[PDB]
Amino acid sequence: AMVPNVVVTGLTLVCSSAPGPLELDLTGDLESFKKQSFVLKEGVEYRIKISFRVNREIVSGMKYIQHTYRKGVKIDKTDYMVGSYGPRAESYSFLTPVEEAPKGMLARGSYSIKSRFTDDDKTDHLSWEWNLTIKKDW
Repeated sequence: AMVPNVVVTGLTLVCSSAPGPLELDLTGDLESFKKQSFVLKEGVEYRIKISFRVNREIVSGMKYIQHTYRKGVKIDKTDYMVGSYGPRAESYSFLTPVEEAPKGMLARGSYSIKSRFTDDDKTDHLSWEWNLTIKKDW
């Protein structure tokens, strides 16, 4: 502090067919997201974008982890290797591969995501929880 070396600042669902913005400001109140949700139309393509800042020194083996739950039941875990980053003025962005929202009536509904940004020292750069609601339409 009071400027940390690593600051995780945002999550964006990058989705060209979405009618509005799908952004979590991660510098604010993280708890607020648990009673909120991003709506995605079933079957649409999107990426998850993590925005973060490195301010003073090199960090190795940065890693993004998402655990997906449905009705409080864990259904999946995915780990994404972000890499080694040096300090820079401009924020960095990490994009996951393109994936598709679930599709079909049985796969619709609400999902919760537990996200974590870490490194090879297992530093908790940020941990947060957010929701996805899969719908027939926007």
